[PDB]
Amino acid sequence: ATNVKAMKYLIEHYFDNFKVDSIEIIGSGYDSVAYLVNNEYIFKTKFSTNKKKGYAKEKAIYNFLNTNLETNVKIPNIEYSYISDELSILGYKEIKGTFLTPEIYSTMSEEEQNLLKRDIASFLRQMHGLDYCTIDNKQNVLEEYILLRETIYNDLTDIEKDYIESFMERLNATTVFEGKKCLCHNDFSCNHLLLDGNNRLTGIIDFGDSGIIDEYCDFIYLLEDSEEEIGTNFGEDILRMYGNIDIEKAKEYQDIVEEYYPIETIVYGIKNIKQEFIENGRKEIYKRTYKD
Ligand SMILES: CN[C@@H]1[C@@H](O)[C@@H](O[C@@H]2[C@@H](O)[C@H](O[C@H]3O[C@H]([C@@H](C)NC)CC[C@H]3N)[C@@H](N)C[C@H]2N)OC[C@]1(C)O
Ligand SMILES: Nc1nc2c(ncn2[C@@H]2O[C@H](COP(=O)(O)OP(=O)(O)O)[C@@H](O)[C@H]2O)c(=O)[nH]1
Ligand SMILES: [Cl-]
Ligand SMILES: [Mg+2]
Repeated sequence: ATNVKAMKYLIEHYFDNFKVDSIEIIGSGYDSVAYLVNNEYIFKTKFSTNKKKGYAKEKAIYNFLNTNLETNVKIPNIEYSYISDELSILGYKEIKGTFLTPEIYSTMSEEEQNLLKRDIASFLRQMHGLDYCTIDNKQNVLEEYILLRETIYNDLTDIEKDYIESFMERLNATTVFEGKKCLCHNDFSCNHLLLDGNNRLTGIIDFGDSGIIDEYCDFIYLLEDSEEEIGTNFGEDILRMYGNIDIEKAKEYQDIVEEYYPIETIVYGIKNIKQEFIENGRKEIYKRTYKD
């Protein structure tokens, strides 16, 4: 009840004639909280964070996409924004629908599933085809590795160090970063995909990590085999509908990103001074090392 009151205050303070009649927490990330306001608006908010210029880019991307996409699929359209080092708020009309989940997918008929895959391939084809906020993942990883070496690397165990070095060797030998670059959503998982009443794709949210990056990026979660995502076959079928893309390299890219995840988690802990993340990522290295 306290969070909500503070945020109600801040919204009314920064957005003058805006009156909050109702407000509830509708979701969060580790660094942010989203509120549903007057059963009509989403307000995404974040306080003093690592990515100081963060909601600025996300806003620029919504504006660029709302200008240049021709699609029936809805994405946030920013009506309110306040951006500062200490606090950032984006407001838009709530995109209505039901988030895609494995459970829901499994109730869909084969035809419904096909239409959804087609809708997704279609959206991605259009977004990736836009004449275009660069992101270089290889370079980012190298910089993160340098940060590790400068901070906690020497205190890690041999098993941990070997996991990291083995990954860096793979990163150095892969060719998966040498392909097409385009504007990608870059966090394209089923918890960001909204379905209408006929199980068709009706909206997509959270372009907060979006940028000009490897084309393979937008298939990483579609290809993921986990309890949260639909499955590898879902991503394969979409890749086939999308067309003109090397499927084996897309899978290599996903597999490399998945291998990086524990390390990414450690790095997040270091940068944000959150020991819990350092510990979790290290423990995940052991779990993966002993999986057979
Ligand atoms: C763009 N940043 C993404 C971040 O948003 C976050 O992405 C999540 C990603 O973390 C999540 O998958 C991770 O976590 C899954 C599980 C532990 N989630 C609770 C298992 C697979 C593992 N890759 C996906 N199912 C959904 C996806 N939106 O994690 C990876 C990342 C590179 O940091
Ligand atoms: N239905 C719906 N839920 C939304 C919308 N925007 C945000 N959410 C919810 O609140 C979260 C918003 O956080 P998000 O945009 O993904 O920013 P993040 O912190 O970068 O992950 C989502 O996971 C959804 O649960 C929207 O327009 N429609
Ligand atoms: Cl630790
Ligand atoms: Mg999100």
